[PDB]
Amino acid sequence: SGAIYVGNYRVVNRHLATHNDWANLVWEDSSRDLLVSSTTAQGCDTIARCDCQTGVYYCSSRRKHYPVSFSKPSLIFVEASEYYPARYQSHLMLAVGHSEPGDCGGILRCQHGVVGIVSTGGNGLVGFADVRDLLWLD
Ligand SMILES: NC(=O)[C@H]1CCCN(C(=O)[C@H]2SCCc3sccc32)C1
Ligand SMILES: [Zn+2]
Repeated sequence: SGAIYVGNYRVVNRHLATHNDWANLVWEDSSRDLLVSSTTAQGCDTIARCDCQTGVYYCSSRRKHYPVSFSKPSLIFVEASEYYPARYQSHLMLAVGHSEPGDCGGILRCQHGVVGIVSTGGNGLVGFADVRDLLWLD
């Protein structure tokens, strides 16, 4: 679990969005596994606007942060799950690092701010949904 809080927006994994997220919907994209809802309170986070390919992510299944080198956002095949059919997920970045189901929502950050959130993984890989191109979040 986890979310980004920036301005009057809350960014979450679309597959973990709540009834309240959907009732306050701003934008969603199944191909990216992202949903953004509106909030009444002002956020705590800053979004990176950069081309970093290294950073640090939070891994809830280890209660720890890990450094990672990650690929540029791209179209990657993701196997079927209970949440989605087999499909290509866009704007996804892969890295070698531990992840297991429950770690989705963990934040990836570089020196500039928040880069994205955990969205996929398995077998020593971790995938992050990029948010740096969503300029309107600011
Ligand atoms: N973006 C998606 O389509 C997700 C939806 C939830 C399931 N999923 C995962 O990758 C899970 S099952 C494999 C082990 C791990 S490790 C962190 C997540 C997962 C794909
Ligand atoms: Zn950066």
